[PDB]
Amino acid sequence: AIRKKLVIVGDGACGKTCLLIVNSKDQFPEVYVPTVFENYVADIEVDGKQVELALWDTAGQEDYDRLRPLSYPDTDVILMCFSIDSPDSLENIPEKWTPEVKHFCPNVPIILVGNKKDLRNDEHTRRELAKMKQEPVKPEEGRDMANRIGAFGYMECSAKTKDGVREVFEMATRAALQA
Ligand SMILES: Nc1nc2c(ncn2[C@@H]2O[C@H](COP(=O)(O)OP(=O)(O)NP(=O)(O)O)[C@@H](O)[C@H]2O)c(=O)[nH]1
Ligand SMILES: [Mg+2]
Repeated sequence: AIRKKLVIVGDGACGKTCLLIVNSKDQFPEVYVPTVFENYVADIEVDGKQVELALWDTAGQEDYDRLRPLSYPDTDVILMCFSIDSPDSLENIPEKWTPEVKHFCPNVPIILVGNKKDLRNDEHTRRELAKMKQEPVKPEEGRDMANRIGAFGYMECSAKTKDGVREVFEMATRAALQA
């Protein structure tokens, strides 16, 4: 089998851990974990080839900035996430995540991922953003950002409903197999 390393980054609470858990496991017990601390491996088939994808979770909060790069050596693909319910998390894609990952992971493909897609039409989310004169991120804004930062692609998913989650990891595998 082909061995590749994936790292997931993005703003605190944008859904990174949930995304890794829902693709990897068949039962999600009630423990909250800031980062996956066991060795999660995605077994994915791409055009008749078996890829083993080691999934490396990272902490989004800034107090973890000094230790985060320990996760970066020898990465084959990056999942760079924001939350569709958070315009602020999208703004931090070009301002923080892109220069960090480009420094520590030169020439490594980035898949830009809009998480929490289920919240785009959620009434509570709409109201909480509306009170501050904001709204959920639109798909064209994700596309434009992926173009701006030089990402290999833009995808949307929901760890809650599972929509789009297989596709994210299958596309990450395809990107990782290019170099
Ligand atoms: N509605 C909805 N909520 C989600 C989704 N994914 C995660 N959440 C919720 O968002 C919160 C943050 O999730 P989590 O995976 O812990 O975020 P994180 O990006 O790993 N945070 P950190 O960077 O601090 O480790 C949790 O309450 C979780 O239930 C999703 O697709 N939809
Ligand atoms: Mg986490």
